[PDB]
Amino acid sequence: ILGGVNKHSTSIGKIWLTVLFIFRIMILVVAAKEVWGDEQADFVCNTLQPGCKNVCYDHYFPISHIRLWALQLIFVSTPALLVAMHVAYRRHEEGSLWWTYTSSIFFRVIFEAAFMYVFYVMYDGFSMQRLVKCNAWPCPNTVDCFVSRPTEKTVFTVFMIAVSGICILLNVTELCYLLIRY
Amino acid sequence: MDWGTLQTILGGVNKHSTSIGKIWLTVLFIFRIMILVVAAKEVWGDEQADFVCNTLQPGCKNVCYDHYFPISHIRLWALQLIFVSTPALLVAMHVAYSLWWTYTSSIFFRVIFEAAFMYVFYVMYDGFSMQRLVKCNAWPCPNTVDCFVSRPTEKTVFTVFMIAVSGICILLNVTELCYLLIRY
Repeated sequence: ILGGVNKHSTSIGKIWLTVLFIFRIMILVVAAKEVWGDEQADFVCNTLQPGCKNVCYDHYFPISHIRLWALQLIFVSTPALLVAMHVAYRRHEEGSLWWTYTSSIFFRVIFEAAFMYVFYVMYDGFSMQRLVKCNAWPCPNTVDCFVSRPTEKTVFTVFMIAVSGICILLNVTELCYLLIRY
Repeated sequence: MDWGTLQTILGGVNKHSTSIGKIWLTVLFIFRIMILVVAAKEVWGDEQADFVCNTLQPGCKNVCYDHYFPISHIRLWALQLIFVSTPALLVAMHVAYSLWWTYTSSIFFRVIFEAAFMYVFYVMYDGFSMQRLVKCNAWPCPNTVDCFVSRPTEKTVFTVFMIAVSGICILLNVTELCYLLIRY
């Protein structure tokens, strides 16, 4: 599958963009996915009120980090895989394939940028906190809850953000490398 | 979870397809499978393990969970994917065994199954949003008991994501039915 999608790309596009992509999948799969294994099993709150743990966890983690990265990988992997099927049919029966290529890299720079924005606005930066204060119903006045493995989750969050930020620059520079060609 | 030769099956069905059916229907179908497999199937991992009810009555948790979740979301989507994938696979084997009627009827079922399953989601779960609190009063529970769902917000995100994709697959199938209809 990788060999099929590796073709039809420029020097940076054929090599650097596709090694960074497979780089993120390995980090997500073999290492990170079991850091978040017990995100709720080890959430601890200092209270006796039933149901306070369920609402406090759900209020502070509306969607887990590893499932934002899983969604992001799918969205940026689809425009490239869709090009391979689309052009083959059009050839099975310059400007034509030029449009279907400059547009594909235009979607990837959007999906990467959009997902990075969601991380910042939803989680208030890129560092996770040891202690969260929660006051949603049915919890009494204010409750202290403690996160599981805050330090190890920061390391992978920073690592994933930096790699995605590089992929934006690689996509941008290939556009300019192609734009000045006219 | 793992594929042995699953690329070959989708590769074989990739050929022998029309303009829209070859790409967009096949892309959106492999889209839903990935969401169901790699991401969603562990949001629902502890649906009953983290159900919490505010009572001391033995058995109240079992009957209150079963009353509000007669069938889980991830197993409604699993059944839906099987039903809409069978007319396509059946045609491939039946042809490899008048092709107009086999193809046209195949997509007509696909519309019916997707519309039917979306209807079940709405009526049985009362919209596409999941609540933090459920009030239950079935026997043996006393007068009325508060119970709390696990991860209501994340289950709402994937519900909206799956419904939206299914709605697009309906429009793609409908417009294909028009092109074949015009061809007469």
